[PDB]
Amino acid sequence: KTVVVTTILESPYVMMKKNHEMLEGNERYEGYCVDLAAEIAKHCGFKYKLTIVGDGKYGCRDADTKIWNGMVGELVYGKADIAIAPLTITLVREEVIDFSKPFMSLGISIMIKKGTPIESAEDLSKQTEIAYGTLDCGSTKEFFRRSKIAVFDKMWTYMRSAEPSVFVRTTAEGVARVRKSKGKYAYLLESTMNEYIEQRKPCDTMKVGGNLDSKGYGIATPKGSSLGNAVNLAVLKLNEQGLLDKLKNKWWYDKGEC
Amino acid sequence: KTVVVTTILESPYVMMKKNHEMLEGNERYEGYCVDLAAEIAKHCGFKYKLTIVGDGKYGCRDADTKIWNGMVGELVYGKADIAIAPLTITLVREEVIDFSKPFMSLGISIMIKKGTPIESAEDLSKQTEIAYGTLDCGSTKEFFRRSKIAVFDKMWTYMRSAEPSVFVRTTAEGVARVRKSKGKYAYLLESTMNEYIEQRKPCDTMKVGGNLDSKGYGIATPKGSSLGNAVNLAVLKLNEQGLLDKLKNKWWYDKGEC
Ligand SMILES: C=C(C)[C@H]1CN[C@H](C(=O)O)[C@H]1CC(=O)O
Ligand SMILES: C=C(C)[C@H]1CN[C@H](C(=O)O)[C@H]1CC(=O)O
Ligand SMILES: [Zn+2]
Ligand SMILES: [Zn+2]
Ligand SMILES: [Zn+2]
Ligand SMILES: [Zn+2]
Repeated sequence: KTVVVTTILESPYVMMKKNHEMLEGNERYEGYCVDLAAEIAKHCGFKYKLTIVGDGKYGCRDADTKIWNGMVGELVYGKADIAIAPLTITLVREEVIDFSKPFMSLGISIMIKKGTPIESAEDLSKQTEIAYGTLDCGSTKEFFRRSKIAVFDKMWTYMRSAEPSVFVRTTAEGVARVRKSKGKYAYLLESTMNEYIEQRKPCDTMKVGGNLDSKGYGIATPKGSSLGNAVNLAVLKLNEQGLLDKLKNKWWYDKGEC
Repeated sequence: KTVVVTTILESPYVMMKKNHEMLEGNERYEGYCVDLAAEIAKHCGFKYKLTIVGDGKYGCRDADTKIWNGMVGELVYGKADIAIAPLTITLVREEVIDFSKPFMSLGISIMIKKGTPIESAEDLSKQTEIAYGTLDCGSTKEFFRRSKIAVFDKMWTYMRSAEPSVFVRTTAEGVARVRKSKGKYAYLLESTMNEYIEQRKPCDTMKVGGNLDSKGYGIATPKGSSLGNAVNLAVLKLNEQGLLDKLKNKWWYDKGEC
């Protein structure tokens, strides 16, 4: 049985190869998660097909219908066998899908245009001149909506009611708004993407302050799927043999532009 | 049924309170893991007894008999229900017991006596006037034995053969040895422990370099135990509410002596 893998286009995790239109199947793609997928499959002994998630989303649960969208949904509704992506391990997801132990550590972080007078979340919350927001339908937004810590709740209260919207649809959309906003927009996003963008031309953004929380990405499978045990052991083996650090270097730093 | 918890005396995870001899049961102890346990029991709704592991070990498998010792053994052989301790999630353990998602991140790091001329593992591996070692029967020693990375493999050869032994039975033993070696012993240990000790009188040690690897501590239960699911969901909730972060501030930095 060819394992159906859901994933999403997000640099440097999964990206289209330059000559993708001349290539077929799995060969169309490259990146951290493409390399990780090849290694998981070889170590667990399965054949697989990478498929980009149809709605371009990670997965949130619609309040009204309570239907799950994105990669989480593809797993919940039986459309995919496994998701290999920068999918954040969270409580509400773990209630509907299974995760491996994390293959990468991260935290929510602040991205500014260089020179923006902000050094922390506390700084953002006590001022109004510089706008700030997060991605829609992700763990970052849910972290702010749920948090009971004063600084973060105060930030949430601001963001939910800010007009125009401070929320963006895609990482690229948030980074353009930082760049294009002359220092008047700050972007809350995971440290891993922040670090990657900081190493890319035009070299005008930077991560400031410490991370706001601490969590991980995991490989997800449908609840009670039998693939989960093998996949979990593989991730731990690969971490032990240093493959995950090798890959992070390859995709983030070995070719940093800054 | 009262849940039996195996743990181990290791600062600042589990320590006897100054007035323990006046106190009874779970009240004799305090620390990060003591607070963590009360939180897990509360959210999973259970009553528990904290018991210090008889042999004072975390857990490794005897090569001849294949028998597991320490906290891992207590779980495997049916003597405890759960382990709450700085127990490293590793491949070999995950084969015989279950772990929650990590409640704390860490890496292998180098502890030196302030002033020692060492900046990295490379630096250790390329000289021999400074001795260095690790704890017996833990995940750090196994890391160096199993490591196919040139530098880490190189150190392993030196360490296994060295005489006298560069290995230690306890964290305290390693730390003392550093402190009295007048700079000619460096100790390889987990970053969490390193950081804690750095903030304690007589403030003569420091962590140097970045971490050699990235891993996590997890709460362990016997394979296929029912407690596993709730405990896991409980670790994610606590992390999400910032409690794990509050606890680490409480126990590492809030009362630092340096
Ligand atoms: C890039 C997308 C929106 C994903 C990536 N990890 C989080 C997800 O697993 O929800 C999202 C990041 C964001 O929430 O800051
Ligand atoms: C302090 C003890 C021996 C433990 C704690 N974590 C690892 C354990 O879970 O194996 C060990 C540290 C390391 O081996 O340096
Ligand atoms: Zn294209
Ligand atoms: Zn391999
Ligand atoms: Zn006593
Ligand atoms: Zn609580």
